[PDB]
Amino acid sequence: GSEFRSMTAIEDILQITTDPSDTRGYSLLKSLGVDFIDTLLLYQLTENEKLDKPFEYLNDCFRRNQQQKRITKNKPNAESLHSTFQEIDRLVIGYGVVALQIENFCMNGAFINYITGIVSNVNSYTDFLSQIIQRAILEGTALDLLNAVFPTLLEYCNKHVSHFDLNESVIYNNVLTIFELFVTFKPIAEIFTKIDGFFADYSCKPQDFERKTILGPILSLSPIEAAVAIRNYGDNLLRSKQQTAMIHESLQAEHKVVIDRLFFIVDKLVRGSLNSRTDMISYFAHIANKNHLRRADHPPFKELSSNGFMSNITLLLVRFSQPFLDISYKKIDKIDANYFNNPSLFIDLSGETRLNSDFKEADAFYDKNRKTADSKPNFISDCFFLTLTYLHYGLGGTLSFEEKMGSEIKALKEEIEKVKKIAANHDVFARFITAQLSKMEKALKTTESLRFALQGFFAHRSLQLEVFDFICGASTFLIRVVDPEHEFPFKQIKLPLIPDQIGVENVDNADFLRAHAPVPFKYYPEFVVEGPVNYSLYISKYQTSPIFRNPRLGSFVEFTTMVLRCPELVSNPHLKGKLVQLLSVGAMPLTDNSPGFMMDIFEHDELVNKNLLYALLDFYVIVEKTGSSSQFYDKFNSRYSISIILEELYYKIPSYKNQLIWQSQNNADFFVRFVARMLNDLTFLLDEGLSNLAEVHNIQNELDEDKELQTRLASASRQAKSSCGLADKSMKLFEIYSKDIPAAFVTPEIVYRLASMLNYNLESLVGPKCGELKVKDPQSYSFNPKDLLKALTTVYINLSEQSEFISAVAKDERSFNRNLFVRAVDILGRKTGLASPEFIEKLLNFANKAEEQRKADEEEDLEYGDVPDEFLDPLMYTIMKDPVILPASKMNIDRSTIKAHLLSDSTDPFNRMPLKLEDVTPNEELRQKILCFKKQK
Repeated sequence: GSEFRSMTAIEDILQITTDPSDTRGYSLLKSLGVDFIDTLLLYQLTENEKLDKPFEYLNDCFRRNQQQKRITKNKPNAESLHSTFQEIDRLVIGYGVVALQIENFCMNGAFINYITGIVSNVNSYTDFLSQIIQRAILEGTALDLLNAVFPTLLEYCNKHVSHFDLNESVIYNNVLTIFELFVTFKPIAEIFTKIDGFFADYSCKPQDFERKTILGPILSLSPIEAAVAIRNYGDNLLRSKQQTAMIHESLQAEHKVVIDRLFFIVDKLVRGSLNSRTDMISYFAHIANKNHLRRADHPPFKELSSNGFMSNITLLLVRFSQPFLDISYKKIDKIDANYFNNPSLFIDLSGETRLNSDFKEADAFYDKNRKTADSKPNFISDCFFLTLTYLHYGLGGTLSFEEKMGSEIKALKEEIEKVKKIAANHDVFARFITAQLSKMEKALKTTESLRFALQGFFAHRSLQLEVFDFICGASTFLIRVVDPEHEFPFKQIKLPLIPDQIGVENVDNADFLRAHAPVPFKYYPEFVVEGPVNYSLYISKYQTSPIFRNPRLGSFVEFTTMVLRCPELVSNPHLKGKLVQLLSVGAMPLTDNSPGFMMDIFEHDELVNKNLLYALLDFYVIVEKTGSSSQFYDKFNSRYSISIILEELYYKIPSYKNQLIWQSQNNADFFVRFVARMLNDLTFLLDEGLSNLAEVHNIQNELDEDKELQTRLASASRQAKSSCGLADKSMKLFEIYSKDIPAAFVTPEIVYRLASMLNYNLESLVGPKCGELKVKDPQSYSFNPKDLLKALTTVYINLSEQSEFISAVAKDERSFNRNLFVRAVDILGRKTGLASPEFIEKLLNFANKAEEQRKADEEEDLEYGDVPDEFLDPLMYTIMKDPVILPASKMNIDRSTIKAHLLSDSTDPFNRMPLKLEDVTPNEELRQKILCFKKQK
């Protein structure tokens, strides 16, 4: 009849009949109408041993029932078919839910098998699952649905695949699909973080975070995973830049999609509920808290999370932050500056060096804040600071890992070549050496493959741009934390924060500065500044650096300049050393000889151009008083950098050239402090650069204990290139500067020392000291003797019409001899870079005027020079009667003279230090000779 059309439709949907003779492969059951289909089902699922895939079945049913409809509605007869089509949907989905809720309610297979099927062809369980989910939430039970499909998805990703990575294109892509599908339902999102095993096992090792944790496997999908790296590049490491660049574009494309989907998933979880996003922060916090050694010198790699894993989480956190740090800076208040005021609840700051303070101080500062709430985890700002801690330990850890690769590869190739030369006679030894060699080759492949993979990741513009932008945004935020009246970047900031030390000549400001450092900023963890700098100096080597002409550079260049301007902000000089090195990268002229990419900001950025020059000159001096256990060559590398910036700022930006000159006239004490250090260093630089250079030969010599004999030669040549380098760059500054302000270089405290330094180096450059040196390839160590001799002589010439200077050069007994200038011309007449002969002529004029004056004094003495100089008063020039030793300068002077000087001045005539005619210790011993002389003769 028609109550038949029902029993018939139930047959073709559930594929099961009752007549032992059916013309179709329907299951026969053995042991009503539509109240009988619940019974039919419970059987197919708990009795029929022929059903190995209960779930794949329930889905095919649901799948056919939904087709019976797509054709039953296109007919006039379609009514009693609704009474049934409905009870199907009620029990197919209703059971589909028990399948994924009760471990083994089915006859064949368990959770693992069903979700394995789902993962295989996911687009076919999409509708059914969707319905199973809705069912779950409406009926209450949903956590149970999750505790069945996700811990399982984890076991599947770990044990039922060979490797869950970017190579299993279908499997990972489908596993993400079931994450999205499942998490786009908000009632799930607000509960997701409760799933068994969503957190680390409190005994779980950091390498397993991305393995035994729910979000583990998918957060790791990335192209900088060894497996992917060798599959894609280890394939042919000899391919061309074109083909290489090809696979890079490809992998980049794939990664952009995976982090976009990765974000999508965690964003839904963050929006789920305060309890969820808080849990998301805890999860990420714990991962970071236990991966600090990722940033160690020799990281225990197999005991730490993967670079892919940590790098992705960084890109993610950089996105949850993008909103607060957009160029309008309107939301910049949601980030609590006092974040570090109370003990932390997530990021573990124990053992974290702070900007300008220490443990006792930070711990104590916690107490001065007892009366405020401890647990007030503002998400917005936990996210921000977690991003910074990840920028350091995650991205920072990854970037350092690749920077060291070239040097690793060199060493490996050398090692295998050594091993390759061994001749193993005995079969067991021959088999041994081959294994040794084999393992080394495998290591090499892994590294070269990884190097390409990693290179394609930092060269992935789109992604790196999100990172630097975060940095620039974070910069602006930190400036506001320093700014007394926290209002930057709305209301500008006034530097210096505390008046500059006119009296900077005191006991290590170290303690004074720390005491006057900004109340909140001083307690901030150091990584907040190291992270941005390390990354920035790093990606700067990339053709696609995000930093290049990025419209937000100013925000960073400002923060940098501020730190370099107020010594109390960050105490670590090694750190500020990096900052000054970055600035030098943005000063270097493009090969188009056009201004560095940072030159424009240097010139027009209000904050920058007002404090840059001063900061550089003050820091040039401040690094001297430092170093920390052979962190000795930092002060010189920091100066090499400052020099570069100084040389360029002077050539290309009148604005700065003016400030220099100004500084020298309106603040000579400060400008002299600077040139004085540049002067001192120049007395020995060329000397040791020359000595380290002699060694980089005494070592290449014994090369017809090597291991350390070679690390010694590599330390020697580095100190050479570093010394000859600063030498050349410092002479250029004396040349350049003397041309416009010769007066500044003839002040009493600089002139005599300046003359002696010049004659001394001139002696080196013109004689055997440089003339016998036989270095491999000069240029490699920044050693251009002839170019340096030119900057030297040009300096003489820029000062030659300064009486005091020519006088000094003439009186320098130690190393002045006109002949030196002679052969200086003669050997400047070798390579043609001598702006001569008008130069070679200007030089000889000086060389003679000096010789003139020299003889004038040698005779002036011989004739009217009886009374030995030590018996003469320094200010009255008469013979001394009551010799007395000043104590502040050890200068001898007549009782009468100081006594008479004192009447209107209680300072020492020479070195301006207070005193009283009492502190003046008489000098009898002297007045002794002053008699047997004043009498004898």
